[PDB]
Amino acid sequence: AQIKITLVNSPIGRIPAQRKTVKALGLGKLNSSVVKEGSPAILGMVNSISHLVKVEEA
RNA sequence: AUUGGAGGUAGAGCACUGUUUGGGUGAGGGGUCCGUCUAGGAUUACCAAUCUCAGAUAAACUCCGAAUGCUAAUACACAU
Repeated sequence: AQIKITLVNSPIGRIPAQRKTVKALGLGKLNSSVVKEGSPAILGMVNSISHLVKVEEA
């Protein structure tokens, strides 16, 4: 499963344990779809951070 | 993200320290009279000496015991 990564919310107004995670995925402005790394357990990014990104199978 | 530990916090029940509701349990301590060789046997009365059974009760209760988080290694992702 190879998944690209989207956005639904600005990072303003959340935990820095969300800020640095979005930073770790490295998107910058919104919905710059980082077409990368659908390997699991950094699916913990897409699932711990699941309030934020549509799972888009790249 | 997984594994590894650690912490007793919240919660709870009471396992101890505290407080406490009943019910049972009882010397005794104050009410007949026999009665001050003579003490008493007493009547019931408040607690009934504990303990027993349910009922709780808490920051300085904890036989327990989280979820969270913190840390170690590993994994993957990055760039510090």
